[PDB]
Amino acid sequence: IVRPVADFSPSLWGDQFLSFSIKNQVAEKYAKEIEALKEQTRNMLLATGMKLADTLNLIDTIERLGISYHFEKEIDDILDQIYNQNSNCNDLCTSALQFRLLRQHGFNISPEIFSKFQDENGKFKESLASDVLGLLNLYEASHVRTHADDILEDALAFSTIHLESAAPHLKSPLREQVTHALEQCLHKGVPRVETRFFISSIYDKEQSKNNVLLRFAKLDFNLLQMLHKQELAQVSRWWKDLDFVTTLPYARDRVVECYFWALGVYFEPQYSQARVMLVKTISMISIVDDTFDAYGTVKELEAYTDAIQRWDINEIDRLPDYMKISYKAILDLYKDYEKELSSAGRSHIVCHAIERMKEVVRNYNVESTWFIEGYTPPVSEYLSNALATTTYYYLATTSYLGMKSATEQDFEWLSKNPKILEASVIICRVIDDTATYEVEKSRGQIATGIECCMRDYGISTKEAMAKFQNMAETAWKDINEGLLRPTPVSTEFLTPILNLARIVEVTYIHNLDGYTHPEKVLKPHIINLLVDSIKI
Ligand SMILES: O=S(=O)(O)C[C@@H](O)CN1CCOCC1
Ligand SMILES: [Mg+2]
Ligand SMILES: [Mg+2]
Repeated sequence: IVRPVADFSPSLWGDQFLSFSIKNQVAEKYAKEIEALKEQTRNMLLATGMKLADTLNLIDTIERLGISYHFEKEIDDILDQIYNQNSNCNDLCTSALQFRLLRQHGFNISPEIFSKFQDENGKFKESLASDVLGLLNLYEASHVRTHADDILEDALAFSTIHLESAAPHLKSPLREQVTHALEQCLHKGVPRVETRFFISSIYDKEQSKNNVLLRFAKLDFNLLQMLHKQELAQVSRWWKDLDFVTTLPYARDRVVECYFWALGVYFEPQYSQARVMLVKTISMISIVDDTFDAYGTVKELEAYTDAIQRWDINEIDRLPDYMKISYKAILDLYKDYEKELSSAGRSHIVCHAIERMKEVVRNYNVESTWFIEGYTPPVSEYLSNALATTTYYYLATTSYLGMKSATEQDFEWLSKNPKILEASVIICRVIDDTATYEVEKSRGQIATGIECCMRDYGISTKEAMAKFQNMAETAWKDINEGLLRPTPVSTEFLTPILNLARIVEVTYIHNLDGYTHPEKVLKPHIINLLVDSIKI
């Protein structure tokens, strides 16, 4: 058997993450000061007699600074009061911010708040084009709409054209904030990534910045970063002790990038165990993906797929040696998970992720069959297989394993493929298909998403790309609607699904596969989040 020649770029990180020794004196010093700053900030939030605009701006700043996870109760209380008081009497910047913050927190505020800013036709009043702060907040708000918000249909185009026009003449850091927002809106960004940018490039440079908030944000970011580096060290050692870099050299070596993905799903300290479990799964399924895509023969992949369905160490002998390596590692990893969850009495929940993994692998094998047979399915059939091969049903399920509050009912809800999950999966599918269409076409993949779309509807590549873009827009509206109260499960179990969608947007920004080629996009994020501390 002649295997195809390897082509993936090596890990660009070497061993620079393998050993991190926390400075406990510095960590304890940061924690002690943060306790004081946290209380000062709580008192700011609880201050009586604040105007609506000031209250919304304070909450917005605390959220962008990445320290709002300390104040979930306080912020919820305040937004709930604002939601139920229904003050519709403010300028564009306050109205748009009010709308965004409430919707992001699940409060279903009416989009009629924008009617006063529009003419008879429902188009935004062009007289608003000289209000830059209003336009910026309208821009950010436009990204949180649902299918019930067609009154905002014009908001993105309107805010964008006039922000672009205004930008070159704006003072700093407002200019940089506007320019950044046009590249990456807040709602669809990865939270730590946007937080790092906001602290260092914007708030640190604001003449009017609150010094207590800025110091709090910097110390908290850097303290959490120490935990993340410990986790990544622990994960780097685990990966090193598996040595797939040598024994499975056909596979993408990307455990740092996998860690960045897990960090995007949740960054908070209470999700430490969850992050570490999640990154191990992402790493391991990536090995399997490359095994199906770029090494295994038809016959091997069949045996591998069946072995995964039976999930039994007895089955290793049916596999070639190189497949024995990944197969044992997979079984062992899930045994690791079981032991890791044993003292909490949550071992039994591991079966949910295992069943999702089997699903991914069945559909990997279908994809391989289609490729060999030269089959181009209709779009409906394509999606019935290719949605699971995003791994996103699987990763969302995995994200719950380490979450201490996840119950059987939460897994049961997820198992039914709820709308918000389906939407996140679709976003991953269509954005990846758009970014990778050309290269996969070159590699002979006749069953690529765009190709299936072209043949099915009888339309150009351009038109198919556009249809896929529409599917993504529909899915984002479904995600936003999925966050609205009453939620079917606690919001805590929705945010990982939202964040998986965000990771798609961030990783394939500018229509490129950032996981396979991390140099352009992921490398700067990894450096900013996991290498460089924020200077104080
Ligand atoms: O080819 S897709 O299925 O469109 C995208 C997936 O390959 C992404 N991997 C990267 C690492 O996490 C698991 C999935
Ligand atoms: Mg693949
Ligand atoms: Mg692909």
